[PDB]
Amino acid sequence: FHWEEYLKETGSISAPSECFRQSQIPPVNDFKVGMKLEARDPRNATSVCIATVIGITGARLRLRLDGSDNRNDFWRLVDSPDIQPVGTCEKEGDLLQPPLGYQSWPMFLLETLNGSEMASATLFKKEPPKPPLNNFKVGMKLEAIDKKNPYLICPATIGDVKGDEVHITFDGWSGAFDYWCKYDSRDIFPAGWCRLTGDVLQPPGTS
Repeated sequence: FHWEEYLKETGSISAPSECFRQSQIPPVNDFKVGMKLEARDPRNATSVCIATVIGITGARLRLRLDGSDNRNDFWRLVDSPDIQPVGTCEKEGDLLQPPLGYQSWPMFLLETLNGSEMASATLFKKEPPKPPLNNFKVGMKLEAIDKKNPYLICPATIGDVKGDEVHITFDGWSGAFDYWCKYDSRDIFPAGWCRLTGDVLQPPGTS
């Protein structure tokens, strides 16, 4: 896939990077499979749990909460506020929580981290600020995560704009998995993001 040729083919423009809540220069990802960190449970934002890096993909981490099975992994950018180095939870005066389905508690936390490599505090990058305005316009193209298959990023188009929300429509598909999101969502990126970060943009659908 090549954006320049695609934009020519579809007679469209890509949304300028200034529209997204993503750093102009993508954050580098130096995490390694197996590293330990702390992550807010995707089910409960008020709960922080010990997590392990299951995989690396572009500027993102495939994560799993220690103590749970491998069916609910989630993906987070290295500059996501949902992740932090081990010890942050306690430093902020809170207590680590068990993940859903978990099966003493203090000892588990000890054993699950013992001898493990903790992701360095420097690997967690600064969260990009929210753009002051929603400058997305109907017709602009971008790269968006398929929320039903998060490991995939696909070419999309802004189908509509209302207030602080934008309608993400996936090119080539029949709206099967399109979705609305805030303009400052961390799940959308400017054209060329996958190429810069070493990920792969899925080809558009065939319809």
